[PDB]
Amino acid sequence: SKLNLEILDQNARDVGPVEDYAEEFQKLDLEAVKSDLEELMTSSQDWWPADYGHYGPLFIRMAWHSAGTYRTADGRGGAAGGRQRFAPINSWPDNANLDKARRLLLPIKQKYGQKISWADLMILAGNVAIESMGFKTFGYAGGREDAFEEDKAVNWGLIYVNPEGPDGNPDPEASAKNIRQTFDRAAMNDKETAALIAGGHTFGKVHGADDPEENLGPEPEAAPIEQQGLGWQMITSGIEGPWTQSPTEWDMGYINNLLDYEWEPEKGPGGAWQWAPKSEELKNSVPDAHDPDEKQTPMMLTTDIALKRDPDYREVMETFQENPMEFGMNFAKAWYKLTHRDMGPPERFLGPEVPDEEMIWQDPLPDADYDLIGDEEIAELKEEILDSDLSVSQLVKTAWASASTYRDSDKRGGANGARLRLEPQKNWEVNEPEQLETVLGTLENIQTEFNDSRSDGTQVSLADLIVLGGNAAVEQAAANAGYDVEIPFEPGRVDAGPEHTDAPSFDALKPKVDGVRNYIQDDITRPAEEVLVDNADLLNLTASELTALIGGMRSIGANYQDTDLGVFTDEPETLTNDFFVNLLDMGTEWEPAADSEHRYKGLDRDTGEVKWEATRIDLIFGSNDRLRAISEVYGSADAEKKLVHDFVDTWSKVMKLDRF
Amino acid sequence: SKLNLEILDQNARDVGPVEDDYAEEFQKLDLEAVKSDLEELMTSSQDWWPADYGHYGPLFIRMAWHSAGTYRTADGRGGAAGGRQRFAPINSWPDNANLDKARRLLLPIKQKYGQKISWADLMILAGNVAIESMGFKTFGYAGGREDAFEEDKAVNWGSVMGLIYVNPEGPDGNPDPEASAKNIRQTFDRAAMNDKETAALIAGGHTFGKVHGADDPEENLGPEPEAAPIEQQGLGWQMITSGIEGPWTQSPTEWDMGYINNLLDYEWEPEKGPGGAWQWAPKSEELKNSVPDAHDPDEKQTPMMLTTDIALKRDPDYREVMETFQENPMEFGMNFAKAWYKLTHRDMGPPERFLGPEVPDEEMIWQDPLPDADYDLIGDEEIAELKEEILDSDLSVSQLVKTAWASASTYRDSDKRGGANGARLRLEPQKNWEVNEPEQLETVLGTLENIQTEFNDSDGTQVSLADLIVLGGNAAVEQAAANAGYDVEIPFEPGRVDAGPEHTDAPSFDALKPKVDGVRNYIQDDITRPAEEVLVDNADLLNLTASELTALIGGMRSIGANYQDTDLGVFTDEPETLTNDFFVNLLDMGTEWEPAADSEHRYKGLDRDTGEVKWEATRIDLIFGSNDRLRAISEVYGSADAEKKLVHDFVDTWSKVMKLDRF
Ligand code: HEM
Ligand code: HEM
Repeated sequence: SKLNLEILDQNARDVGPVEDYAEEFQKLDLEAVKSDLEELMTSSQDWWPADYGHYGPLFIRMAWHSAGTYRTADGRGGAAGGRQRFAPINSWPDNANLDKARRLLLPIKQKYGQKISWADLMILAGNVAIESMGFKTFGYAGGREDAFEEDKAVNWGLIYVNPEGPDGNPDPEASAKNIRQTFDRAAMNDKETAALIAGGHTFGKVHGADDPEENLGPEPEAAPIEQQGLGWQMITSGIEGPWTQSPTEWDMGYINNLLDYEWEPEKGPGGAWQWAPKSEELKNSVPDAHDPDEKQTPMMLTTDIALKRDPDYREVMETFQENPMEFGMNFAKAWYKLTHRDMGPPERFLGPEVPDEEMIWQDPLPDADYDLIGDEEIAELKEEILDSDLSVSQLVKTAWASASTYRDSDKRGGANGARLRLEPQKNWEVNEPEQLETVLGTLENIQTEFNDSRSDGTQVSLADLIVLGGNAAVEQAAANAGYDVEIPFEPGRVDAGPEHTDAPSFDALKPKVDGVRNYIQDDITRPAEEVLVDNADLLNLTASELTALIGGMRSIGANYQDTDLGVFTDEPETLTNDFFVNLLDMGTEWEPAADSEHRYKGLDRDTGEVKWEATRIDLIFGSNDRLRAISEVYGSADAEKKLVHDFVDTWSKVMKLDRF
Repeated sequence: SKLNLEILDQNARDVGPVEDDYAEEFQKLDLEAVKSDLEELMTSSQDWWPADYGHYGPLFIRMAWHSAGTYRTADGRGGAAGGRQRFAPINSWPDNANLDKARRLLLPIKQKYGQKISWADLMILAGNVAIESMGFKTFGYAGGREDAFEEDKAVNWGSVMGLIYVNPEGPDGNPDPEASAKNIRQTFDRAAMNDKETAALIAGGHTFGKVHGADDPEENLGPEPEAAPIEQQGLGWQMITSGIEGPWTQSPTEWDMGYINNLLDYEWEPEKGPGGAWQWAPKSEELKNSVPDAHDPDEKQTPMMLTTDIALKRDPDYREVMETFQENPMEFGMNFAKAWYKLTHRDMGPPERFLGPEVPDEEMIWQDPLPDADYDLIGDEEIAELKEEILDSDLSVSQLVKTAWASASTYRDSDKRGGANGARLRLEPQKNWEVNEPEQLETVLGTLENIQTEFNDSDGTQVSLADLIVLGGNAAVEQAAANAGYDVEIPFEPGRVDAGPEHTDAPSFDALKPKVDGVRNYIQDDITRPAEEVLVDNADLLNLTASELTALIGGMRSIGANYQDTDLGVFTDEPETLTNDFFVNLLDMGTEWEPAADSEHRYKGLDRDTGEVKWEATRIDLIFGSNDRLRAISEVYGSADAEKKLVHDFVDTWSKVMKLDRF
């Protein structure tokens, strides 16, 4: 049970041989990569013969699996850093043979080098595969910075479900429920699901030419060195056969065979259950994928049937079949979201194939119909935010609630936009609704008064003012300790309306733990310090920064319900290193509080009286070894100025996490 | 069995909130004022862990001795130069029980002076001070140990798991002194300690303190620090420590002949102690109650001996030594003064790294001292001059590169030993290592020594051989780069001197002899480890990332400086020409690899169509195309727009390695 500190470690450097990609990509002749991709598609390599002489259907699987592992909970997984290339995901059994898929794209990758990431490439192969099979995508954009290693944070072997039926049972009624929930926790809803599953299986076949548990070598990570990174030494799933009769053209095909004919539960030529027709008019309808003098009968899966059996999915399909323009429209649109969902907002969609239309899931931001504030206005605004009935605590705490939502996995959240004042942020437990309203109130009136007073068209947003009071507040506390710090500040944030906000999607940013505010929700099954570190990672913090941050915060005192937990000082709202001096002091001894979920009491070792209250968040800086080593530097007689500066650089950094 | 690259990752950044120099900050310490504070600490019993004999010294000594005891010659990791006793798993080794308390006790001194003394430097000074305030003078002290901020992820911990040295009860838990005796010698050997130094150290340690085992530790103690509830703030094992009870001497807080008189002059008997452990007790009732109780007036305890003690008495070799000691106090003091000093400084590297007022003027042989350059240094003019001269000679580029790697590759940042400043390459054992191919090397050292002689003979300026090995290679590489149409000028630091045999303890450099060098694609027929893993281990000792390793190996194969000049991994038809040709090739799928039948280390790379062998290789080469992280790195460099990058990266690694020992 030791803190997986390594994940924070990741944020102190970047591994790999690179000292911005956006700039490089901006130089790439996209059209030519799409060209060479077209080519590649019918350009069969002997070491892994192409099905029907078209690689596209495969490449679709390589794109779909690259993005399919996304999760809204943490914005992790997905295809943003091209992490399909690395263990353990690269050896998921659901990703069998997809080593070859990525290998075909190596010449290309090699030709363009730094101008296209594996990341942007894999999704482009997906696009091109499709475009040149009768369809046409709703758009494409690059911008996916290539990662150089696994995601050490993820707590994960399948993209969604078992294709045989849950637990390996051909019970389609039942598999649906598994489909229904994966896709939910994926963000797709009933209609987006069937579009993608059907859009998807209108192409290619399955591969179960013989049983895998006996015909397939180690998966990439256990394979012998000589296999140069490939593995599973034609078989992938264990299930054999195509869906459509035209496995390489966009069309009703799947929705046709699925809905017109009836299907029986059979055992395939690789052991796993599949389905075939009781109907005999599809028998040898499809050309063999390889032998040109050969025919093959279509198959379906439990997973496919479950579309046709679930009350709801079934109707989505009837619609689609009774109307194919809608089939396309939905599937065009779902594909684009499935593949781009985790790249953040418009500012980060690059290239000349980005739609002109902006998607709700980009959590887009309006424009500044005014001239930005200048330094003269800045000091002016900063004086007046301190002159208000608002304390340090209050401003800090607000400035944190506005910025703390930024997560780096999907680039969602942040202070810019000021979505804190909106649903569902203005009404989060941890945000203290009635308290939050006050602060918002008070700052709105500064905007009001600031703007009205201008005879030059300059304006300030609330989103700026939230952060600005925050910086101001933090400067005040540092002046209350004898230091003279000026934080760097960036005007330009804007205020987003509800209309351009998908409120229910923002629920996934709800912190079940918040270290700066010593907030710990009742439920939590993980230990607090675990989720602390995990979040610490969404903000891209190193152990050291997480350490100064929380430590300096406790000197200032900005807690949920204004409690005194970890507030090991008797001069709150003064910025010092008292947290560490007192946490490190052996004069004081710690013990759990009885009849209390999160609380501990710090007693005088002698007297045996109460001296401090705290929680695991505060105490962890004193228990785990590495964190302590950091605490000990900060506690030291001369660490104080250093902790202030370190606090400042930290806070100021988080303030700006989403200034993409 | 996934290659553990995590060890190389640590070499990219440094964790901790310390901006990237400790030395200029140590030169700011008032060593005498800290020693004052430590003095007083010796006798200020805190209630959470009240001093034995009302003097902490002994706890402190065993804390410093454990900080330093974990030191390995084989690879130079462990030791007390990072202070790493402070982090898991080490601080939770059962052998380190209650040293949580000892360390904790130094916290306020640490906090008082802060950045001006590492935990590492401090834990050793606490031992030097404990020892002096009990009537013994130390040989000297030196600061300069950089504090670390996490464990050494490189070390493989495996005479037992988490025992500094041996089982204090005896081998496999039997009270067999003679058997213990051998296990003392072995472990102590693989520590660079001999019979005298071992005897001295064990005998002057146990001159102080006691072994606490009031009850059985199996279930009277809580979990070790790592498994302890959070409220304990990093203490653990909630008086019992090792489970063995008693002091060794009648004045456990004074330096005297007490251990050796007690051990040598009386008969001891094995028995099971209060804590369930094997200890020995004396037959004669003269020693009964001759010792005050650790915490009392009105009571006396009887001395004990451990089995590991009885061992210096039973083995005839330690016995010879022990007897010498008893008979000459002064002799046994010095051996102990010098064994202690060497023990706690051995891994700080050469003499320039030892800082402070109490560094002895004498330098020991195990410091690997470097003579002084008693002559003027080479200037930009003579550098370039001599460079041409080298390039003039009939030495190939694979000669100048290979030699110069041979010279610098022996540095290991774990204990600061090795490197190419001293041309120890030309001295024993180095010029006789197989991997260096002696006869071949000797040719190269022939030419360079003549250039050396030519230049010196022909204003009091001079050039070390050690400088020329490096200068050679730097121009070697400059050329391989000019062959690919790159003009890159390697920076060169003149200065390195030539160590003699009188500055080199030859048998101790065996510990630097590579098993599986990768720049030269060398791999001994011994290794149990798969070769790539040792590759990574060695890399770590050069302080390389996954990237810098990859940059280096790859640019290397385009130059072909292989042991025995084989072809293995040399994927280019333009040898001695520095290019991304390793990766372009290696990555091409037109080639297909498989093992070379009936060969140990060898692989065939084939045309996938003809079956015609296109190249040969080892796991060294092939790993940069199998492992998922390294393959990602080789893809960048094999990209069509990234030759110039590799070239400079390879240079930049090359230059960093040549200079590693430049302290
Ligand atoms: C519950 C959801 C899904 C399940 C259980 C599922 C299951 C499977 C399985 C087991 C394979 C076999 C791979 C093989 O043996 O060759 C397969 C192939 C395939 N899947 Fe899915 N799939 C799902 C959703 C999707 C989606 C969302 C897409 C993309 C829009 C997609 C596209 C494809 C394609 C094109 C192939 C055939 C690849 C080829 O022709 O070689 N599938 N599917
Ligand atoms: C063969 C190697 C050695 C063994 C097996 C050994 C064994 C032990 C054991 C079992 C303890 C009991 C710890 C406890 O229960 O509190 C102990 C204590 C101690 N050891 Fe060692 N020792 C060895 C060598 C050394 C050396 C080389 C030194 C210093 C040079 C040293 C210094 C000490 C001191 C001072 C104590 C007592 C500390 C105190 O009284 O608080 N030992 N030793």
